[PDB]
Amino acid sequence: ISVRGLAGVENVTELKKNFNRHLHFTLVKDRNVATPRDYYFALAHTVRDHLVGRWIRTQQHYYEKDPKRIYYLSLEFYMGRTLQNTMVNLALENACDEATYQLGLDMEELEEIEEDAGLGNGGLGRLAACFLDSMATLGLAAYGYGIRYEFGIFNQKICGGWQMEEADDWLRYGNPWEKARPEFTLPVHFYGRVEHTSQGAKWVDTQVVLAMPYDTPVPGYRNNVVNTMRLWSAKAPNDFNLGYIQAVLDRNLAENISRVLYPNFFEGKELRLKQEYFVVAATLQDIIRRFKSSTNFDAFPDKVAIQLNDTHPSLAIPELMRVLVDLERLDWDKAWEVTVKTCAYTNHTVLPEALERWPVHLLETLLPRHLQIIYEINQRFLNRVAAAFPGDVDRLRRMSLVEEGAVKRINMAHLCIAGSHAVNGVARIHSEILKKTIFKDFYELEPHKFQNKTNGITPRRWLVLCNPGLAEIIAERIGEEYISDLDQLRKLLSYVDDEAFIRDVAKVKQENKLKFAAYLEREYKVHINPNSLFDVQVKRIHEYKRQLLNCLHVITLYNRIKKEPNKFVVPRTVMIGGKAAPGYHMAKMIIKLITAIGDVVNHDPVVGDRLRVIFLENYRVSLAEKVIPAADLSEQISTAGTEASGTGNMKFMLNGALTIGTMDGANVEMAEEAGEENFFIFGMRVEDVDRLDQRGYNAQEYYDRIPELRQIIEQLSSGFFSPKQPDLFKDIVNMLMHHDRFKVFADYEEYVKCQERVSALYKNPREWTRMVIRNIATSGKFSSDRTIAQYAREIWGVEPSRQRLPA
Amino acid sequence: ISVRGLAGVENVTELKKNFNRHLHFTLVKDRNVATPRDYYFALAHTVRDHLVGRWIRTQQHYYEKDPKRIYYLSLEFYMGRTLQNTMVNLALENACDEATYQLGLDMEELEEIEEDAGLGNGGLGRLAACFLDSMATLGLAAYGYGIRYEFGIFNQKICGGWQMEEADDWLRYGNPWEKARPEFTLPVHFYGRVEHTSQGAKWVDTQVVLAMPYDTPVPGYRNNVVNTMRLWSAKAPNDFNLGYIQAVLDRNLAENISRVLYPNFFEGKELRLKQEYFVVAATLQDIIRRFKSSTNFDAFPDKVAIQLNDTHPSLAIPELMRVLVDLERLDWDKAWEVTVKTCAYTNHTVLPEALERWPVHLLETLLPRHLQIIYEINQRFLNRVAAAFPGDVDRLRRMSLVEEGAVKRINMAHLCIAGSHAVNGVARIHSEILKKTIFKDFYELEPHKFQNKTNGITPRRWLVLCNPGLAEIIAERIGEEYISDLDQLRKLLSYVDDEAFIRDVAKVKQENKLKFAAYLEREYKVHINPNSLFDVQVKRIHEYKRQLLNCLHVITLYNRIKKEPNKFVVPRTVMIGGKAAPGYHMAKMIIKLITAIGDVVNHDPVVGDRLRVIFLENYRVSLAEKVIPAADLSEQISTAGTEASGTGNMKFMLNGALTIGTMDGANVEMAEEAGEENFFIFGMRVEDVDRLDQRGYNAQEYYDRIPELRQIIEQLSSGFFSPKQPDLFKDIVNMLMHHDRFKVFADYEEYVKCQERVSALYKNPREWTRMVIRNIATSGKFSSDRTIAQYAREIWGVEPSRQRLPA
Ligand SMILES: OC[C@H]1CNC[C@@H](O)[C@@H]1O
Ligand SMILES: OC[C@H]1CNC[C@@H](O)[C@@H]1O
Repeated sequence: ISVRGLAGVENVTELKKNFNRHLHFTLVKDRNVATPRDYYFALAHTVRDHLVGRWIRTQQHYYEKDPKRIYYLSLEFYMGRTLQNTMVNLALENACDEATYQLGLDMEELEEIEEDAGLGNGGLGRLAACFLDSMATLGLAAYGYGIRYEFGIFNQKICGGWQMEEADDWLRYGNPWEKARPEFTLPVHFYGRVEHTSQGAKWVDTQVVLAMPYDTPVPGYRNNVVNTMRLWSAKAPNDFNLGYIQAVLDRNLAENISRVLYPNFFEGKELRLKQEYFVVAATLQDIIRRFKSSTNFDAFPDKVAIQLNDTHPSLAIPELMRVLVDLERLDWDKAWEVTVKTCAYTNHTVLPEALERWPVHLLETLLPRHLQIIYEINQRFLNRVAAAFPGDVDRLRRMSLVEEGAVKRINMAHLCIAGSHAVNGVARIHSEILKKTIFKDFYELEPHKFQNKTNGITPRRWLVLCNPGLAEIIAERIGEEYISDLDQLRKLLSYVDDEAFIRDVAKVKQENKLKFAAYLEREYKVHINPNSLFDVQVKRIHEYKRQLLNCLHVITLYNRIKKEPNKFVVPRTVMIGGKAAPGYHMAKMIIKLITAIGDVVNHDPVVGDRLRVIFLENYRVSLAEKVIPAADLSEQISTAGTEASGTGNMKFMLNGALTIGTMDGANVEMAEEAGEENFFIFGMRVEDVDRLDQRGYNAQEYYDRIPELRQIIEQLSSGFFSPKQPDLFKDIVNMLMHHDRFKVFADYEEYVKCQERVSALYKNPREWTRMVIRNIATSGKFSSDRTIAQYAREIWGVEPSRQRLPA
Repeated sequence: ISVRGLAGVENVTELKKNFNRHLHFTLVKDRNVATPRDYYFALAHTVRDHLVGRWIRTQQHYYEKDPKRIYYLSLEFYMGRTLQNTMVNLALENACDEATYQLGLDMEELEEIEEDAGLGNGGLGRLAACFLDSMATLGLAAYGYGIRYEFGIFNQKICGGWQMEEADDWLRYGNPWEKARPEFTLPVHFYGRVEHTSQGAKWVDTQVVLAMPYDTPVPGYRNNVVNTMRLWSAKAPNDFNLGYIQAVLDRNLAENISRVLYPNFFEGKELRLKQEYFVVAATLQDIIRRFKSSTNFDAFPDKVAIQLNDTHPSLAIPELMRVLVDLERLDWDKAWEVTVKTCAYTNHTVLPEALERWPVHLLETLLPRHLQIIYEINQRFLNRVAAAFPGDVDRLRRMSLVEEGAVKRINMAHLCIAGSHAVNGVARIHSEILKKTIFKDFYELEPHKFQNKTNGITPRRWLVLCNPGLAEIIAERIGEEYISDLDQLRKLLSYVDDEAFIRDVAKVKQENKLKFAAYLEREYKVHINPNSLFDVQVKRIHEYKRQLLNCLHVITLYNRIKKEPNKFVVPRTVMIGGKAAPGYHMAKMIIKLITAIGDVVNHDPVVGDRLRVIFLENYRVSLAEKVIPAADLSEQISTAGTEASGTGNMKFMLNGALTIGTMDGANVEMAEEAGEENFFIFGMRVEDVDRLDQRGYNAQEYYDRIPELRQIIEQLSSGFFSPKQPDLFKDIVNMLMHHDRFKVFADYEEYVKCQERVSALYKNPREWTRMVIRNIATSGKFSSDRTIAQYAREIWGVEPSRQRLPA
């Protein structure tokens, strides 16, 4: 039927009978009482059965071959739905489609019933998810380790234009993909004290929390490789607190560790630290167990790589030291050599308020042995700084893992650099910034540590799965090899003047837009013109992402329409979506502003259907898979030097949207690949930002010289968008005028003018589409298969493989 | 192979391949890594598959036939293990035995891995479990409704002779028998306030807790009937408490409702009341839902029977009134007529401190509408008392549902009597006591309400399952019909002089004793002589059960041995087991005393192996199934008038033990059935107890006149059994001498002398066994099939059926 595999008579028949088996025996239902949910679950279990044989054989294969194992430690895995992805990677999609059709069911309908696994906040968690997909596809013996949160990222409800948070009870109906492994429960220790004795230190009088693993299969693309994601759940020991009733009820305290994912500004809360240690301690025991079945720890770095995703699992470094020194009785220097060689660290931001700095008094109480080890690491590290740069006393204080001040803190990023053989940023510009500024001192001491690994996205989920129409028209011309080798899309360059292809690309986009326009009316009763330019900015709500700069453009368009109503303008649907962190007042104000503009714009009779402002509620992976293929314009407009990479940008590029963006994060490499003529770049570069900070940013200057901007500010201040509460947006205006760290006004003019260029191109469908083809054609670099191949070869010391395991 | 069904070639082959299917696909295991637990789970799932077809067909059958539905409401269901019971009732035991043997596995070994479902304390909960079995066996459309406690009755550990409690984390490895039904979640309301309006009262500003059902199958004996036990689990709503993190963590508060089973003295704790209302509110919604699919509530009592097991679900009465009056808008008198006709109440004790009396101020806050309804019930009920007995002012205060005093209380038993068309005791003597004393006033007002339903036990679990050896030798002579018609055991009377049978009965007992003797050494490293008389008292530790009277006999034997060491005595193993409630100090002291006697007796060289005292740790259903078939002597020695029925007594009778007991509870009917000559009855009758209370019980009198008793007390006081802590047992001595409500000393002489009679009979194996045959032969009355047949006909108005549903 498509790129979605074969629907063989033997297979369809077999799928139908296993479906019916599961509905009967597994769900305990008859057809007369079954709901669409029961049908979803029956399909899920049928597809799951096809995984297990390969899953068992994969893990047996690693035991025999004993390859180097890669452990990817993250506190976030933003997986989304699993059903379709599993079908795609197993080549079962057409077969299941046929089998369900023959049972009289719509598969697409059943797919919508699946809950997102939302065990992440955004980019970091989605990166981990793409990475797992790519690692299985490239045949690496890799394991994702994290926490099985019982509540993922909150569901966002918009009420009166305000964000409301709702617990994401994703496990309510059960999770068919996971397998509880209560038999492999491990203990994790907290609190206690350190005893020194005849042969070394001993950590005693600890409280024990049990870590229970749950295993989820991670299938590679059509290679019969199925890797494991292991997520730990907190359980109280059976003698815990052991009137009687309270002791039993107080078990909840220990089990709170895995209850909820922390939303995205660093807050030093005890439960977060407990989560961080919990994942690290249980994971390392598992790592070591598996190594001992392979004791000379000299070979440890030959058999084990540990990748620290951000500083969240940074306690892996002193935990590994603790185990090697205190328990295995290795000498400090050998243990340290092993530790540095096995660990690598990925930095994910340059925003200072995101840097993890734990108060010493917290670590003192919770992890007293780990504090001692950290002090010792610091001492020996600073002795090395001192010898390399004698007399440089300020370097010593800058490089210290211990920050003095009001409260003493441990800098977890400094810990990670010292205890890892590799440190990488997530895009070229970001990795350069790391070496030039934030970690300049560390780079000078150990230049060899510092690398770049530009982020990527998986072409399975982010093309084949969410945009089958585009996947198919591409397959027609160049075949199917590109799915696991996205560089082949370059071959599409020879079709940029092909009138048939141009027509098809544009047709697929139109179908996508019509499909999404329908979804909006069906699920949210909101009306949109599907012939308008779909202008979309979807990502977390943050001041650095400048949803506010978008808001200023939108208002400019509205004000230009009201000034010259009978003048022609390219019609646009501007869609903005994303969650604000619960405590982030300003982000919550931006959402209210967006809806408030919509309230005015969407009901102005003069505007007509020429301009529409829609806030996309409850943005998440499943919604991303719907809007991204429908987008014409991708808004990637962070202040230059603030967005480490971005990954949403790459998803839009692959799906036929043109990009308006600053020279920030991966936008730089994206524009470099496609050619700048095929991108809408505007605004300050990093160097212009630095220049502005030196002179001093004065927002008033822009307000004074730009009349169109002045009008918008006065509209906001006077209550134009808030008639009942005239001063509603005083906080926003005040920040823009006096306290704007992200220089919204400084890029306003170039942004508005660049937007005019976008609109002019959209008037010429043929030339828009040819530029689109030029973007899709050069998106190959941004496959996570490329990213992971680079980690494997340049960091982990292993060779990827496209070789299939026997079915 | 036995009474355990056919092992057909077709069936064995099919069981083996489904076993392997489940191990592979369901457990995700290979044979090389599988533990015995995995094998247990693979067998459990294979057997479970055979239930579901019949389960679905049973429930479909009830929907079509629309019979009267029986709802059995209990806060306790003491189910034990399910695997063997399911095999037995499905006739799959020999087939699975063969199939597992051929896979190279020992089924008995796998059976021991299953955790007890310990969702009850003792007799009340086990009664509910036997009742469910019998109701399915008799083809009644019956449902067990309760709470899915995540922690059942605590595991008892004995440490230094002291009881320690350990959380019973029974769900740790999962429960293959249950099916979550998240789709049938119902809301339950707490707190709030009552508004009065134009058309009646309205309960508003409530907090909502969700009730999520879990369904467990209940198979009848070989009739293809599979009924449902539905257990509610508490879930927080998704907007609950909705900084953000705390709101999510505080969800635990609502979910604490179903966290833990309260152990067995009435404590008026809020969480217990919440549990009581939670089960009642969710259950009644389900009851009504199912009735509306059958609105004229006149027919409600024709289609619905609700059995209140004790006063724990007594809130069903005002809850049903609330729904009918406030929501369905029926007039008070019609609603009340419906309520009385649908509800029936079973009383389970005469001990005053066990009676549930809830403080008004608690109900005021938690259930304000229900309080109003209760006051109205009381008012109308007392108007009826006043008219029937004019001027009798003390009757009015005695009969009131509202008790005045320090705190105002609601008497839940008075509520149950007023709102039910039937009230029953659980044995003839108990039901007579109810009418003569505790509820005399109520019986005088409404004599027709009061009935008796003598308890019973299921012959499936308590003969076939736990004593296959005895089941088989019985089947040889009289066939298999007795399993579902236990009255047929009378036919064994014609074998009392049969030398072959006598030999077989005695052989089975010896095998049972040797089997248990081995278990003791294997699992607890304790040594016993299997040729000794197995003297066993197993049940909850309470002063009324008089484990202390047993302790006095044991010490008497020891002291008689030490006085005349070279004199011959019948060797005995005295085994005592049972849990003490966590707050019950005296019960905890009795356990310590038992172990303390063992400490002295078991290591006295002079005693030899003539006397042994063993405390049976962690008594529960699975342990009951092991010790009961091994017992020679059943100790049923409560003070006359305190044990409402007992059910352990009946289990021992069925399994070839002789009974030493008082004329209490069901002992009276047991001795009546077998003939008193075939029982060892001793001690005061109820009337002798009354006589002693009138004169005043003086323990000193017995101490003064009985030298052997004086010696024991002085041994206890001086520290004979506690050399390090001489005064350890001062509390026990003091209670016996001055504060003994249960007249231990008053029965001492007759008990010791009666025990001598037991020992004399044990010296004559042939005559012991002939008396044993006489007991087994007349145990038929005590089948729960008989009990349930009586409820069905005399209370619920339905006819039992032995007719098989199609396979
Ligand atoms: O590296 C993944 C993401 C982490 N947060 C900042 C983003 O720029 C980045 O793409
Ligand atoms: O009715 C079941 C049991 C309840 N508790 C007291 C016992 O005598 C009785 O058998």
